[PDB]
Amino acid sequence: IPQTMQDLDLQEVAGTWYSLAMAASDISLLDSESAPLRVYVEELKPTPEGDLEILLQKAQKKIIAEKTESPAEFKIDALDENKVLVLDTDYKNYLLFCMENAATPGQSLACQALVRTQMVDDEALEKFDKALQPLPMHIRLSFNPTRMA
Amino acid sequence: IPQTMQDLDLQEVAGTWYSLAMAASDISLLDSESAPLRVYVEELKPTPEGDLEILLQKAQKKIIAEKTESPAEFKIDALDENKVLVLDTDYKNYLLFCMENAATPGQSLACQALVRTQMVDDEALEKFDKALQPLPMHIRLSFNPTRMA
Repeated sequence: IPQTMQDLDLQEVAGTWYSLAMAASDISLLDSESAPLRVYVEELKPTPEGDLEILLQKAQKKIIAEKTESPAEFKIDALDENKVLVLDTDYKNYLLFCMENAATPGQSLACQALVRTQMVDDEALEKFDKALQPLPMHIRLSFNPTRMA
Repeated sequence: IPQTMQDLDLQEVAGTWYSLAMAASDISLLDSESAPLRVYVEELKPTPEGDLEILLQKAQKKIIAEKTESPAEFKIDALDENKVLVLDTDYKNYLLFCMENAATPGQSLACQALVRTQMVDDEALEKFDKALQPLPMHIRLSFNPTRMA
């Protein structure tokens, strides 16, 4: 399991994001545009309470991630996953997160690199690959954010 | 455009191989088991003349790669590709190659890491990623060689 960010300022992740890259432990989770975890993030909507709404494109999808005692871990109930982990962000340019089913990570771990603009950002990708370096990924995809936007 | 091995001893690549990892410039080339370049190498069969027969599983497939003046470049007429390039090998453990359509690389470049045993070999994977590092890949897959075998 990836380590989560210390000192996440949750309200600062608000607004528009684009999915630049995705990676997963199981090829089947990401392998076509209709694969279960091929979801493209369009907005992060933190709530006054400290929870995190995630709006996605597949068709639109709305996932609410409920806060926990760890500022960077959230609970969900969607996509056959139950946890969202924020690995790292600088709020203004890139954000890295993963989703897993905490009771079966090896069939469920899927991570993304999100960016604030429709540009490919090679530094965000380097940070994404370093984050994934010890994780057991079998598919990694990178996108031109323009296409889905 | 990846560079090819100097001093390829072609006859030494003969015999059984397994596809450990695949990567491609276009996601669609590799994205399902029925993707055009999702082909699993089972044997490399060099010919007396210096050409290179490649046996693959999708269903079996036989590709004959014809020699050129470059010992590590071959010509093919299959999978909508026309060139096979041997990037690096040590004959006894791992081999890296790419196929491309020399007239449209960005839509066709697909590379693999092959291994001699049904084991995951993390060093062959590191060499494969290093070979890929400046190439424009958008999908990378890695396999347990046991499965297809």
